[PDB]
Amino acid sequence: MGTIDDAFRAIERAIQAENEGRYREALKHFLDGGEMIVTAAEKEASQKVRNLLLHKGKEVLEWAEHLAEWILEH
Repeated sequence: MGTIDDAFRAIERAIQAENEGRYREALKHFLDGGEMIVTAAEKEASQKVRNLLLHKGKEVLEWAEHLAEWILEH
């Protein structure tokens, strides 16, 4: 498809894996999307959502890695 939403939908396969492999490098792909939400905030300024786009971006980025690593923690 080619959309940010895909990254969040694919995250399920990362945790569902429950193993140690390419899943580690797969996360890198998600981190790339994080810049998509930032660019929108940077290009802007006088936007109420711009504040949420960044806050939510820096969060989901650290969160996605938390659950993604869970596989190893298992």
